Amino acid sequence: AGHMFDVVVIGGGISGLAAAKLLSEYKINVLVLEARDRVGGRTYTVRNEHVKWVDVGGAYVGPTQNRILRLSKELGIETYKVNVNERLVQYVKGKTYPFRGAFPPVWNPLAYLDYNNLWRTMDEMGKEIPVDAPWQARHAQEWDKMTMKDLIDKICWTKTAREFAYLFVNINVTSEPHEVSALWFLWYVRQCGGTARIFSVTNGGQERKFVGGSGQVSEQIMGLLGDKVKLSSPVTYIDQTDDNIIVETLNHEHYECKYVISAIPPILTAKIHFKPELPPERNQLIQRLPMGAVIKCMVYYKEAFWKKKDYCGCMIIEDEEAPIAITLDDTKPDGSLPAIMGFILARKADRLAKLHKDIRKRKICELYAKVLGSQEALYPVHYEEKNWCEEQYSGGCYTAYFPPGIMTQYGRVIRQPVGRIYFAGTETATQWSGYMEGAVEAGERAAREVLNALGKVAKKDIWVEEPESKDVPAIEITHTFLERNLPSVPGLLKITGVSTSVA
Amino acid sequence: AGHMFDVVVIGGGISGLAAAKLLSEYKINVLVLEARDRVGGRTYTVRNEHVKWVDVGGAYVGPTQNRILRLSKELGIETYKVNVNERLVQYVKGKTYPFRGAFPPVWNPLAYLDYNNLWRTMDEMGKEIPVDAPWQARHAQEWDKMTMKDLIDKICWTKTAREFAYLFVNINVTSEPHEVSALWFLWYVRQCGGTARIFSVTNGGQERKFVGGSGQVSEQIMGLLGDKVKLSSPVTYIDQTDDNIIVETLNHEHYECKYVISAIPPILTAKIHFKPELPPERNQLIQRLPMGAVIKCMVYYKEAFWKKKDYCGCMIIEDEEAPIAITLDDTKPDGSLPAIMGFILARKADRLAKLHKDIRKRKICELYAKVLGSQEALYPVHYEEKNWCEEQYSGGCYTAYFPPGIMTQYGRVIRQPVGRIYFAGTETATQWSGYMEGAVEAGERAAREVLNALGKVAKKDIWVEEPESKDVPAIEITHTFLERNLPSVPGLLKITGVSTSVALLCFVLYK
Ligand SMILES: *[C]C1=C([C])[C]=C2C(=[C]1)N([C][C]([O])[C]([O])[C]([O])[C]OP([O])(=O)OP([O])(=O)O[C][C]1O[C](N3[C]=NC4=C3N=[C]N=C4[N])[C]([O])[C]1[O])C1=NC(=O)[N]C(=O)C1=N2C#C[C]N([C])[C][C][C]OC1=[C][C]=C(Cl)[C]=C1Cl
Ligand SMILES: *[C]C1=C([C])[C]=C2C(=[C]1)N([C][C]([O])[C]([O])[C]([O])[C]OP([O])(=O)OP([O])(=O)O[C][C]1O[C](N3[C]=NC4=C3N=[C]N=C4[N])[C]([O])[C]1[O])C1=NC(=O)[N]C(=O)C1=N2C#C[C]N([C])[C][C][C]OC1=[C][C]=C(Cl)[C]=C1Cl
Repeated sequence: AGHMFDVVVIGGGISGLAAAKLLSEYKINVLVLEARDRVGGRTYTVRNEHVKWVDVGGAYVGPTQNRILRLSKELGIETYKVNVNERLVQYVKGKTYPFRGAFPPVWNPLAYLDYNNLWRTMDEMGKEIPVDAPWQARHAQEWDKMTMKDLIDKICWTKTAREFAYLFVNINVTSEPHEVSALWFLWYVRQCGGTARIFSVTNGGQERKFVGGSGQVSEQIMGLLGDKVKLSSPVTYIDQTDDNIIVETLNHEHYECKYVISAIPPILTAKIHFKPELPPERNQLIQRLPMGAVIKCMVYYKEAFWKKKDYCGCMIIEDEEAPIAITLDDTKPDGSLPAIMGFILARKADRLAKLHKDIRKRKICELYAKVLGSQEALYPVHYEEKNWCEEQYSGGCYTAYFPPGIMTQYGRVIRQPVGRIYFAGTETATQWSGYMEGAVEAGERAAREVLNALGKVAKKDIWVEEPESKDVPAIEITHTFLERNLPSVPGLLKITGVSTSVA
Repeated sequence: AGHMFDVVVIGGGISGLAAAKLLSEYKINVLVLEARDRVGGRTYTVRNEHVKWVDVGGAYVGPTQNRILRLSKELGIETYKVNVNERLVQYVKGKTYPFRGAFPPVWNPLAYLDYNNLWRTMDEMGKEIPVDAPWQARHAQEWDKMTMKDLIDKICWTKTAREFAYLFVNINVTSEPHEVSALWFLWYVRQCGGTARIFSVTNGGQERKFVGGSGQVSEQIMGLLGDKVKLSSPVTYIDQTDDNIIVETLNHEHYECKYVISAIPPILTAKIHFKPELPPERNQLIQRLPMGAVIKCMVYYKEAFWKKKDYCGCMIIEDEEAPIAITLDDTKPDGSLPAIMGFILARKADRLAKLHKDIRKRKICELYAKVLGSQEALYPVHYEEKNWCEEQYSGGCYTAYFPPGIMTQYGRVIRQPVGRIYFAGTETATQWSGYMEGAVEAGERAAREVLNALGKVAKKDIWVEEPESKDVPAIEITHTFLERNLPSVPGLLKITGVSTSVALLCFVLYK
């Protein structure tokens, strides 16, 4: 039944459990309330005979995501490289264009320069931002007033390199470039390791998945806690005016504790009614950090027909109409159950959600067909999907995004405690915020904060550096001499003394 | 005790009660749950001996706000004109500049053109937007991707007319021009009756207040319901999968009903846990409609010293440092308790809130001093303030604002019902959304929707036009011939660029 504990953790997510774990290891009586009838939250592994196991939520891990990898291993969970042996393909206006490498290739000289200048510039601006304190950047104020679009259109002279920029935004933040803050975005990418890493599959965060499903990490870490993790128990009230903190749920349950760690998305923090009304700053901020929109879709075929054309599941579709933006081969390691994973992002997310499951499915197939070639794409065996906009206790999926003007006003708070209530959740991470590893950073960070508050941990050993995973080495990023110096579209015209004319 | 009712209304605000009222008048067993220990919500009249009565929240009403005026009167509440007999003043870079009229005057020719072009253009674009469906406008998609700043900087050539535009945004939406959607804003202003009305005091929505406090409207309409309005009962759960809708609060209470009307701010809708998880669209939208930031501040003096200089309380301060943006004479009708009402908006809101009450107060006085003149401004008798960012069950104050890209994606839902749950709240109004009158539009609209769902009201008589208040006539808006035609800064260059070809082409051929 409902009793008294030392620390009560709201959130059965990775970040939640991570904290719960660490806390138990310090022999602390911690309780963990989860609202869903399951655990893992934004990470969710669906199991049925048609697919065995599938990460319908969080799934990919990579090179610098040491924190998650470590915890993953400790829990006895394996990683498996994502298939990229074949060719990648870019679908632009006309048709499909095979290619190999990080980003697709651009052959128009001007575009090429603009395109390159883009990525390079975004990273240049990024270096100027404090990973742990975006709002502290030099040009911090000027930038946060600018929409990622504004910025993109201010540095892209090629309609090509520009639309591409947009997509990049869609793919990494599940939102439109005009919906988010340039300042924030620049940070998000930087906080992950620059454009290169955040996008690469061969050496990026999309390098590999978990054998058995990323979901397992939460499931596992729950078994180690067992008794101390109440499911279907949505926290709904936190009263911390007394010597003991009160915490009642929606099950009508009641629990008291000495400290609280919130391991749920900032925006969802509002599902809770706080006794001493939270401070303006927080109160105000908790209503400005929206969850992006995405529908993860896996289409299963009886055979990886794309391999027959030296094409790996990966496709980068740039075409208004098309439902999916990017895709990947989600076939199993043992070649079992070939399938293709694709994403429906931002604007498209809501648009396609207006259709019937079947129709949507079709649309997707019809697409994969044209992009690839063989109509073998029109005859799927099974189809699994997940629209995270529906989820009440998640809001959306690739974390929350900061809109224009918010980062530089109420941002300084995300991780700041509100008297005995500490904050976790990947949204408060510093490295890979938004990703699973990001969740861990926080889950633990918050945990240690509370431990320090109990005298068990020094104010120093609260923020701990992670040992580079020897199983997934952090191969440095090769930055070509050309890339480092090739002029920008404007740069080329300033070299060719071209600005004194009427084009 | 917690029983069964026909309709349960979440929200003891004006829009809430309005609905509750209308529903009772149709002999419907309706219940109204309010989270605060009081009623009126964003409208709140503070009472103490030092000020008798003061609207520390919503307060002004005007010419086209017929809905609120009507309900106000019916409840036996009077209105009193806002003082503007004296001179208004604009505080710019240098010092104070007296003036009379709607907007302050701009004397630099170019500025004047740009400045004028501004307002006119905002209204032109507005006319193109469907009051009841912003997202339906022609250039709807192009605009909603553009920040009100983006737009302002794209049509203002004068650093002057531009900074002014910003302020206008701050004052009307309690947010920064770069935080909100140009599309949305343009609508907000249009939905109120264009720039002219939304800002004017002499014939605008700031024409007059309620004698006794706007708060009274809710308080009153509560007495008519009495028993059927539970205070300190924050709704926390809504289960509507059964034949009867379940609704539990935070008091541990439980109520069942046939229909629900949500009369609370969109963003605050999330304080509730819904049984059948709301649809993506709504779910998604409910996390994108933030409440602006403002701190209403009244400073009381023993004498309206500003009247001694032919200055009425009104001041329009344009200067980064200065705490208050705009002010008004908040003295009482009978000259009793002279005082000045000022606002601390957007960025400034949070900044000043970091100070100690006393310090803030000082800063404000020090300002009023310089702006006006006499140091009599440094010796206040009493000071009352309210920072609405603090409020848990309100979020902020001049309603919610739509950020870039949201209106054209999830906007189409604000008023749309989610199975037996209908939506009220001023944020869903069509006329004066954000204002008290706006609240009423909705409160009733939603009410009728539910009545119609009960067969008591036709699908037609659901959206009812309001009879123009004969006590506060809707005087039309005079649009000068000059204003209607004077060229824009670009326009003047386009015209001159041709006066040049004409003068030099005519003369040269001659010699
Ligand atoms: C959704 C999603 C998707 C779809 C995908 C993905 C994701 C997502 N991710 C992310 C993750 O998942 C996250 O971050 C995590 O999970 C987080 O965690 P946390 O922090 O812990 O949180 P959560 O989970 O949310 O949880 C919470 C919890 O709690 C609860 N609650 C609430 N409220 C409440 C509660 N309880 C009580 N009470 C109350 N009130 C809930 O319910 C829960 O449980 C990810 N991540 C990572 O790491 N990875 C991955 O993979 C992922 N995924 C993704 C990504 C993507 N990216 C970005 C992009 C991609 C790209 O791709 C590419 C590239 C290149 C080329 Cl060429 C191609 C392609 Cl395709
Ligand atoms: C805050 C604010 C202020 C400060 C001011 C003002 C305002 C405000 N306003 C607004 C109003 O107030 C509003 O809109 C209303 O009130 C709304 O209503 P409704 O819709 O009903 O809502 P509410 O109230 O919020 O309520 C809700 C309720 O519910 C509850 N809850 C929540 N949640 C929950 C609950 N319960 C249970 N459960 C749950 N969950 C709450 O608590 C509540 O109770 C206004 N309006 C009008 O009409 N008027 C006025 O006056 C106002 N005010 C303002 C305005 C301003 N404007 C815009 C601008 C100004 C300008 O000025 C000038 C001009 C010219 C010259 Cl030369 C100078 C100057 Cl200074």
